[PDB]
Amino acid sequence: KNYSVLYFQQKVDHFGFNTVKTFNQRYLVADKYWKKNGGSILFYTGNEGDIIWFCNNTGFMWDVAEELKAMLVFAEHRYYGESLPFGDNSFKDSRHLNFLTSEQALADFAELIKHLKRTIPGAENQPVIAIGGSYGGMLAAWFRMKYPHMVVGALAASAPIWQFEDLVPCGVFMKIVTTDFRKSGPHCSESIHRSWDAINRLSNTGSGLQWLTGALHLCSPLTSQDIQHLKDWISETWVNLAMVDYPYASNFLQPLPAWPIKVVCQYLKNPNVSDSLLLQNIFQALNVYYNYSGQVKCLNISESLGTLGWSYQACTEVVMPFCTNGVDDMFEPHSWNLKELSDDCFQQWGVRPRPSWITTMYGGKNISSHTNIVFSNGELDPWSGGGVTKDITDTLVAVTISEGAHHLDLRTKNALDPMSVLLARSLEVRHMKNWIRDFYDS
Amino acid sequence: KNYSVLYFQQKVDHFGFNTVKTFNQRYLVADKYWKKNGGSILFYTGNEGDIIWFCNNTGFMWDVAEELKAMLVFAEHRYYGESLPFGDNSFKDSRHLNFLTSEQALADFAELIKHLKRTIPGAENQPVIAIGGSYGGMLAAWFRMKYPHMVVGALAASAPIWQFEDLVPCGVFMKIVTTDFRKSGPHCSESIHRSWDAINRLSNTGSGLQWLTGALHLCSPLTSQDIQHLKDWISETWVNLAMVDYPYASNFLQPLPAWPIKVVCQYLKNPNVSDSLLLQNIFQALNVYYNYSGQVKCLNISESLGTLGWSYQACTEVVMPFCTNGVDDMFEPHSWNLKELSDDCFQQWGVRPRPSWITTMYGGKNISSHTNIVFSNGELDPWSGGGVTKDITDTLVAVTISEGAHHLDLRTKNALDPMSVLLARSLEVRHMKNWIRDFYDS
Ligand SMILES: *[C@@H]1O[C@H](CO)[C@@H](O[C@@H]2O[C@H](CO)[C@@H](O)[C@H](O)[C@H]2NC(C)=O)[C@H](O)[C@H]1NC(C)=O
Ligand SMILES: *[C@@H]1O[C@H](CO)[C@@H](O[C@@H]2O[C@H](CO)[C@@H](O)[C@H](O)[C@H]2NC(C)=O)[C@H](O)[C@H]1NC(C)=O
Ligand SMILES: *[C@@H]1O[C@H](CO)[C@@H](O)[C@H](O)[C@H]1NC(C)=O
Ligand SMILES: *[C@@H]1O[C@H](CO)[C@@H](O)[C@H](O)[C@H]1NC(C)=O
Ligand SMILES: *[C@@H]1O[C@H](CO)[C@@H](O)[C@H](O)[C@H]1NC(C)=O
Ligand SMILES: *[C@@H]1O[C@H](CO)[C@@H](O)[C@H](O)[C@H]1NC(C)=O
Ligand SMILES: *[C@@H]1O[C@H](CO)[C@@H](O)[C@H](O)[C@H]1NC(C)=O
Ligand SMILES: *[C@@H]1O[C@H](CO)[C@@H](O)[C@H](O)[C@H]1NC(C)=O
Ligand SMILES: *[C@@H]1O[C@H](CO)[C@@H](O)[C@H](O)[C@H]1NC(C)=O
Ligand SMILES: *[C@@H]1O[C@H](CO)[C@@H](O)[C@H](O)[C@H]1NC(C)=O
Repeated sequence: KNYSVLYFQQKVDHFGFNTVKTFNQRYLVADKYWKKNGGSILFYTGNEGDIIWFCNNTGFMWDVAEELKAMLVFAEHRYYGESLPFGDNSFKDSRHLNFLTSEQALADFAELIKHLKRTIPGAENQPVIAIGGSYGGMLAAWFRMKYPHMVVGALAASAPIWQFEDLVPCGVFMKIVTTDFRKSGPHCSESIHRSWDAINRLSNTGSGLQWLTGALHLCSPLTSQDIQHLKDWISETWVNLAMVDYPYASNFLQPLPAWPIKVVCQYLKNPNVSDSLLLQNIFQALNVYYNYSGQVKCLNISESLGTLGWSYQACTEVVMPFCTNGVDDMFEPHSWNLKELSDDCFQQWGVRPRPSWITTMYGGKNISSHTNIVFSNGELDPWSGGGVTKDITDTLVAVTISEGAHHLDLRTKNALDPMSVLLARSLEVRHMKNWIRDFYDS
Repeated sequence: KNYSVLYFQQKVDHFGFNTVKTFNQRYLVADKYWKKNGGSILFYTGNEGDIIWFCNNTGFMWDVAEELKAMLVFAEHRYYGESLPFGDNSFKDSRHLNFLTSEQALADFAELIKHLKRTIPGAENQPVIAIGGSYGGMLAAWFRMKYPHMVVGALAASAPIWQFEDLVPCGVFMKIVTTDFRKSGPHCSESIHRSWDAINRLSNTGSGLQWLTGALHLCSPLTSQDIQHLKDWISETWVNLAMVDYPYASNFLQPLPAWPIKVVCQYLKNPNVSDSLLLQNIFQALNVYYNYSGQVKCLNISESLGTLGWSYQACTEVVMPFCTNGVDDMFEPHSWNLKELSDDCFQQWGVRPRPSWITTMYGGKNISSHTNIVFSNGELDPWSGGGVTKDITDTLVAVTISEGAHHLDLRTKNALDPMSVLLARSLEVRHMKNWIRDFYDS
């Protein structure tokens, strides 16, 4: 429904006394259904984008507001949306971006909760539950781990809190992406697997380069220096699809039908095919993701401040090891190269990744002492490879959604939602209301 | 006995990527009694001074090493001893002192534990227990709260983790100091209480100012501009004595006998006294603290890098509210003035205190979710006013030492140790071995 757009003055640096500069962090408040009379606060720990986007898309929060008689708070992450510490200069240099860390964001969330309990009459002694998806989920989980005095519990939806170092294998994500295509149709993964070598052949002559350009209906003519970028963009497509493999039609990044992988896997399916015919089928598949509603005239393989911030973060703290092997996946082999990644990070930002940091700060797998965190994960979501899929304790629990892609549980109810989601969404509220009840009884 | 002096390269900034500068943090290792064969690591979270000083004085650690078959680690706090990030320049400006926070110190401790488990063969899968006294105690407790993946538990000895904001009354510390003198002899507190007004009278004339100088055997002649400093120094004496009111003779800051308050309270005791005679008795009392072994010719009321660092910290994060009222204490009234304190901090360092910070970071009183922390406190220790004196849970436990001044429990055994200490020191090991056992059985 409707909310109020609010601003709160925040220190730029919570970890140092030298800078005294402030900035306004944007946040949203939805108060209908909230009962001052023994209710609760559902706090979304904002991630890598505009807070309105997360507000507009986390349906489960609005869907569960009345039942939990809650106030909804959506807190924007510093350096995203309108919550820029140095305004336009925020991405200027390594000096200006120094304050973009997960610790600074968690510290903003504590200051903001402090402010709401102080400001809103009735809030002062109410329980607050942290909710988040993807990095927002990692943030929500870490917020209960470090600030248990601020939040009673956390719902960490598709939060890959273990996608680091040697915790999980670098192959897993792409292995799951492959599994999605294989289980979505006969000879689908096999078709994609064979496609790379076929693109490589055609990349050899200028005539083949011209043919490829037309077959794929590209905007610009392919040169031989473009071939690695072309394959990267196609790989990026299959990846995207695995995260958006929803039980119903959707318009998140692109207009897409129900079970989009099943729809693309229809164009592949025939094994007895020529390399020329195989790439025509590949196009048809690309066409469903990029042009499902006649949206484009040609496919442009080339492709902002939200990606800039994420890039900085991926270059500093959030260093997730990724690789493909062509054996456990349908992709060409690519190893995880920390050294190479480090040098590109220094070139763009003038900073170097700390690949062990997150593990030293947030604990890695060693988190048994914590309580009240429900980790939900979809079976289709490649991100589940780096998440928690089995219960750590009676209070640190895992919830799997078979037929669930990237955090389906946080979406607005559809009709097409399998039992696995509704059943999980209910287990979520079950746990949330057990945290509120336990808080009020102490 | 004997230890090894070691150094470990540490990042200057753990909370930012802009600075890449490093420094060597000093640490000590005692390995006799340590069994690679299912033992433990007793880690002292270094506080506001030289690590050797803490090593030389935390007897309980060496006394319990064999029983817990442990390696002793003494980690120096950044900006103290030889662990200076910018060497001689470390205290230069507000820019250079930016990195002196409790979070940075806790982050150094995590990096150092990581290094020992990586470096020392056998350490890798052993349990580590954080030990600390005073601020070291606050640090040890906070280290289990934030890094439970690094330490199994903590022994927080005389750690005033609640000496902030409105958590406790600003009067408490000085109320306890008063109680120590009152219970240590008839008319002792009454004598000190009356002394202030008597010093004020004599401060009026130059003849009285001269008399006072001789009666107190001062080094420099008292002027009227010195009177507030004189009273401050005498107040500082009674304070010191309450923290060092030990059951046996000691030479920590000054050569002192057993129960030094009882010894000073002998010189007061007579109520039926003149103001002139009262100040002669006050001197006799000052004489036991400053000259018990003929150490000085005169008492110098005027009085370093360890105080500088502590001053910075007390000006930034560790902002503990203090006051005297003359009703619940034996002192002249002085209110807690945050505004005044803030301006003096800006004048000396160019920084302003954040009086609510520690509470937002470490949780204040709201710490029930944490586990395995034993808070010991002495009954005489004025610092116990801001500490934990009753059990929060079965695992967050309080231990009181009647006849115990400032962290008596951490000292080397004497013979003169009351049952209350030995009984508490044993309950400490009881809990410590329950954390090691539980770790090994999982
Ligand atoms: C995107 O989808 C639409 C419709 O499927 C395509 O638009 C067609 O354009 C062709 C040639 O330019 C015309 O003959 C027709 O007007 C369109 N067909 C239909 C059925 O509407 C468009 O070319 C698609 N594919 C790509 C790669 O852009
Ligand atoms: C500190 O203690 C000693 C001993 O109690 C004092 O030294 C005395 O000095 C006086 C005068 O200067 C001499 O007559 C004697 O040599 C000392 N007496 C004894 C018993 O040794 C000293 O003055 C004390 N008090 C102060 C305030 O300094
Ligand atoms: C949010 O959705 C509303 C309508 O539901 C729309 O006006 C707006 O464009 C959306 N904003 C974002 C950032 O998605
Ligand atoms: C591929 O070819 C062979 C024989 O020509 C056949 O046995 C098999 O069923 C074929 N499959 C498809 C999907 O065409
Ligand atoms: C492709 O997309 C980018 C990104 O906005 C744009 O700047 C570029 O000019 C585009 N070219 C074509 C032919 O679509
Ligand atoms: C942390 O967990 C891991 C694997 O989950 C285990 O092997 C390890 O030894 C645990 N704890 C410590 C303190 O080393
Ligand atoms: C530590 O004690 C030893 C002897 O036990 C001594 O040589 C040294 O002066 C002491 N150092 C400190 C800093 O107290
Ligand atoms: C103080 O004086 C009175 C009478 O002169 C007496 O009752 C009381 O015991 C005295 N106490 C001391 C310690 O001199
Ligand atoms: C008093 O102590 C200080 C601190 O070291 C010193 O600088 C000063 O000159 C001293 N004066 C006397 C008379 O003791
Ligand atoms: C924190 O503890 C205090 C006093 O110890 C209590 O009144 C308070 O409401 C507690 N928790 C919250 C979340 O407000």
